[PDB]
Amino acid sequence: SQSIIAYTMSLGAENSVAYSNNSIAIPTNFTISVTTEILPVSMTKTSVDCTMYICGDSTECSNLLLQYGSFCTQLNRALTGIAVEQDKNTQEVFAQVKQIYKTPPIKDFGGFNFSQILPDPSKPSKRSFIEDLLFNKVTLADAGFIKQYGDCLGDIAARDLICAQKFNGLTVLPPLLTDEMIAQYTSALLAGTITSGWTFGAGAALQIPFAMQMAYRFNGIGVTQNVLYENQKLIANQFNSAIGKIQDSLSSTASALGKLQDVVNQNAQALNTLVKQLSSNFGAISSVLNDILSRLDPPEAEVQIDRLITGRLQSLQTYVTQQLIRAAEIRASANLAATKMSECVLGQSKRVDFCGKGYHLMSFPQSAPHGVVFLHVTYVPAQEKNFTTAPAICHDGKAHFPREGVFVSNGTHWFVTQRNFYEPQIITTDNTFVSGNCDVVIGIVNNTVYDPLQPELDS
Amino acid sequence: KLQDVVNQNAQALNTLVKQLSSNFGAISSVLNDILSRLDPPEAEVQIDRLITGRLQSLQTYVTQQLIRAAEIRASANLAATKMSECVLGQSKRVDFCGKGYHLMSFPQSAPHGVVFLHVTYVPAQEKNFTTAPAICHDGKAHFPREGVFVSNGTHWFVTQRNFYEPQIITTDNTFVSGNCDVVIGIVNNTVYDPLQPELDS
Amino acid sequence: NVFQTRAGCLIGAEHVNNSYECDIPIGAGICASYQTSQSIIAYTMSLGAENSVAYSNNSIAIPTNFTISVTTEILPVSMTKTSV
Ligand SMILES: *[C@@H]1O[C@H](CO)[C@@H](O[C@@H]2O[C@H](CO)[C@@H](O)[C@H](O)[C@H]2NC(C)=O)[C@H](O)[C@H]1NC(C)=O
Ligand SMILES: *[C@@H]1O[C@H](CO)[C@@H](O[C@@H]2O[C@H](CO)[C@@H](O)[C@H](O)[C@H]2NC(C)=O)[C@H](O)[C@H]1NC(C)=O
Ligand SMILES: *[C@@H]1O[C@H](CO)[C@@H](O[C@@H]2O[C@H](CO)[C@@H](O)[C@H](O)[C@H]2NC(C)=O)[C@H](O)[C@H]1NC(C)=O
Ligand SMILES: *[C@@H]1O[C@H](CO)[C@@H](O[C@@H]2O[C@H](CO)[C@@H](O)[C@H](O)[C@H]2NC(C)=O)[C@H](O)[C@H]1NC(C)=O
Ligand SMILES: *[C@@H]1O[C@H](CO)[C@@H](O[C@@H]2O[C@H](CO)[C@@H](O)[C@H](O)[C@H]2NC(C)=O)[C@H](O)[C@H]1NC(C)=O
Ligand SMILES: *[C@@H]1O[C@H](CO)[C@@H](O[C@@H]2O[C@H](CO)[C@@H](O)[C@H](O)[C@H]2NC(C)=O)[C@H](O)[C@H]1NC(C)=O
Ligand SMILES: *[C@@H]1O[C@H](CO)[C@@H](O)[C@H](O)[C@H]1NC(C)=O
Ligand SMILES: *[C@@H]1O[C@H](CO)[C@@H](O)[C@H](O)[C@H]1NC(C)=O
Ligand SMILES: *[C@@H]1O[C@H](CO)[C@@H](O)[C@H](O)[C@H]1NC(C)=O
Ligand SMILES: *[C@@H]1O[C@H](CO)[C@@H](O)[C@H](O)[C@H]1NC(C)=O
Ligand SMILES: *[C@@H]1O[C@H](CO)[C@@H](O)[C@H](O)[C@H]1NC(C)=O
Repeated sequence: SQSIIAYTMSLGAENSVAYSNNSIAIPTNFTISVTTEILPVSMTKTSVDCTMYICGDSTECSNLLLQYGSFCTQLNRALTGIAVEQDKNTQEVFAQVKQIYKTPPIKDFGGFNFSQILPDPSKPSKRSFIEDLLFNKVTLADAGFIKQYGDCLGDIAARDLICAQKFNGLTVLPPLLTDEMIAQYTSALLAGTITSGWTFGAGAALQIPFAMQMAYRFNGIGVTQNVLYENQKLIANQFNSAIGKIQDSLSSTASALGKLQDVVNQNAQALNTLVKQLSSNFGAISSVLNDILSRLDPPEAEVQIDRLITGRLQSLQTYVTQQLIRAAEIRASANLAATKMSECVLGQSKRVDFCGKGYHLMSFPQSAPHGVVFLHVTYVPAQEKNFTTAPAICHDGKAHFPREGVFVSNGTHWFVTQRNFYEPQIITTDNTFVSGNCDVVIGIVNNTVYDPLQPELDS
Repeated sequence: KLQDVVNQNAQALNTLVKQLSSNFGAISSVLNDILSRLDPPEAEVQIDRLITGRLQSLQTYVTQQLIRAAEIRASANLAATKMSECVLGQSKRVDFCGKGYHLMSFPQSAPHGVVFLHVTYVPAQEKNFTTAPAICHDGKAHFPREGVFVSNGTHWFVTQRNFYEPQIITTDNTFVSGNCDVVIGIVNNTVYDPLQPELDS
Repeated sequence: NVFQTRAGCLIGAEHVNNSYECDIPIGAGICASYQTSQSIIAYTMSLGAENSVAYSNNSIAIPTNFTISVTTEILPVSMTKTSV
């Protein structure tokens, strides 16, 4: 009884924010959420042989293609320009630092578990458990870029894509940086983020306790660092559970990496299509170059072969154009990944939703096939409560404004607390500064401002 | 990087001139050789092969330029962003102006581009310092308003993170939050009170 | 002088254990250079000098001195305007 249904697309659950001049909502509790953002860095490096692709194993045809001249050279000049920048895209993202950092053998992070994001020497290539998942959820070509001629010759796999591309002159150039090395760049960038904080991107790596690192990344998002060490046991548990949810997200759902799988698919589809382009007749009597040479004289073959050359060359010009446009898209995502490597992983991004939803703390790079996966640690307010608020306070007749934080009331007494976490404090002259009077500020209320020096005068 | 902009633009124009020596399947690449030999009926067959190739050559060049212009525009939008956020302002973005904490940037005109001179704050000489998250004076945890807690092996000092300027730990430097039964790694240290000597008078 | 790399069989380059900065990029983590009796050498690309950060709960490194570094970043703005 299942059928196709047609519905108006929902915009999401509608939420009505209750708004009033005297109301504010401050989170009393929060959650540490690790969000997975996945960006393509590099794309498949392809070197096409345009003498081989157009004229297969043919002297008569190749002599005709040489009349076309620079066409074969200018296509490879653009494909090489891609192959160079794809190694440059990977160079700009994964290596921002000259030094390779490693975590010390003794691990005390303050409860934070990083064994999932840290490399595992047990594997043949040193990689994190997540980078092992990232490599297993993206299907690539055969292991290694060396495919023997006898492997294709001795056994012909029925409809084998990679051999057929190579016998047509389509070669996949290996990236300059192996996945084993990329895992060691992400390891160096992660080991510096863990041990040295954000200081390793602006200079020499300066070790700081990861607790103090968390404390000073709360000062960046506007949360007083005292919130950390009170919740440190919880913040480490909320974080370690969030990393544990990255496993269940990657392992169960294999479509999270589809952005990077699309990079492999489009590169394979474009090469596979380029092989299918050879079955087109181009207006010639046959698409086969050997059928024309075995039938028509060179005068009658040149007419037919030049139709094949023009089409097979335009097919390469189409492919190279598809690659240059796609390489500009991958480079834009690589420049974005290189920006999210610097400003997000290496530093702490003040940019809202640049590292994803929530106030960002630090990001963890993870090597993925033809790309990078940033694990973004974000500060998300969890439990909130409405609180009667006021812009200022009238004590002696002078308006008091918070140096940091807001004025809130629980219905009886007015308290001062920071915006992004609820930590009610007695309103004092150290918390609030004196500006102007009470005849101006709109919504101002009357409240006693405690003076820490007042009890000292009682003695 | 800017020489490549001049080279690729010159190479693409120079290649486009070399594109004219291609026969395109026609008997000759020269347009005057065909007109001086074949009748218009036999020339149109040969010339249309040259036109189709020379036009596809321009369509190839224009495509190379549109793709390259989109790359230069992306670098120009990046340069216009580094002109505003870096030169005109002070970039909080890490390694957006280059390595080091950025102060100001100096634009310099270069051929077909711009050269930003980025003034960055780079920590030079560093020293290990025994640190603690908080301090126990009367039994209430003290946290720095700005900076860190450090020790030279005897006395605990408070100083900012990005430069070493040790200061006596005081109630003006540190704020009172919570107690000492929670914070992990907290130590015991006396927090000086600037008001305390005023009560001695 | 025949050597096997991860990118493929490499003939004419000598295998050198010393990992240096990448000079002529090859692929599959291999780079080449022309050095010393001078011949082409084939070496595994070095990732940079390995630095081990000493890390502990009770340790921090604060710079006592600093340097003002002016770095030169060079970006293309405009390209040659061509009217064909
Ligand atoms: C981080 O979490 C992992 C996974 O829970 C911990 O590794 C486990 O260690 C226990 C023994 O303590 C083993 O019984 C499990 O089989 C291990 N699991 C895996 C997948 O390796 C690791 O010890 C934790 N690290 C810290 C510092 O807490
Ligand atoms: C704030 O929320 C966190 C959960 O995000 C609470 O921590 C959980 O508390 C429940 C009930 O005690 C436990 O069963 C969970 O195991 C805790 N999880 C973690 C990560 O520790 C925390 O107690 C809440 N705090 C307040 C003050 O409400
Ligand atoms: C709102 O907060 C104020 C201040 O914490 C509460 O007033 C205090 O109530 C406790 C008893 O629960 C007394 O011991 C304190 O002495 C009171 N304040 C002072 C300064 O003496 C008030 O009860 C709270 N109201 C609500 C509805 O929670
Ligand atoms: C806060 O206190 C001020 C001062 O007592 C209040 O302003 C007075 O309001 C009354 C009654 O209308 C007048 O007779 C006075 O002339 C006002 N005095 C001043 C100094 O302005 C103000 O109304 C109080 N606000 C609240 C919300 O209690
Ligand atoms: C660490 O710093 C403290 C404080 O500066 C040093 O203690 C002082 O030592 C000087 C002599 O060098 C005395 O005149 C001061 O009176 C001491 N402090 C106070 C508050 O009296 C301590 O010697 C330093 N330790 C090291 C190893 O450098
Ligand atoms: C800092 O001072 C506190 C308080 O004197 C110390 O805590 C005491 O530890 C002793 C010895 O085990 C106990 O008998 C007390 O019950 C503790 N008192 C309190 C108030 O907790 C603490 O050990 C000191 N820390 C350091 C590093 O010296
Ligand atoms: C502000 O809030 C008060 C209640 O506290 C309400 O009576 C008033 O209408 C609101 N608007 C103005 C004008 O302040
Ligand atoms: C705050 O007021 C709004 C008014 O709609 C209400 O929905 C909300 O539940 C209140 N606060 C909480 C935390 O319930
Ligand atoms: C700090 O300790 C590390 C431990 O390896 C040491 O290498 C370093 O030299 C020490 N500090 C300085 C400035 O020497
Ligand atoms: C280089 O490494 C190989 C393999 O371990 C070894 O056989 C050779 O002796 C080494 N040469 C040098 C110069 O150490
Ligand atoms: C913290 O540092 C102390 C030395 O100051 C060390 O004994 C302890 O093992 C470290 N780890 C913990 C659990 O604090």
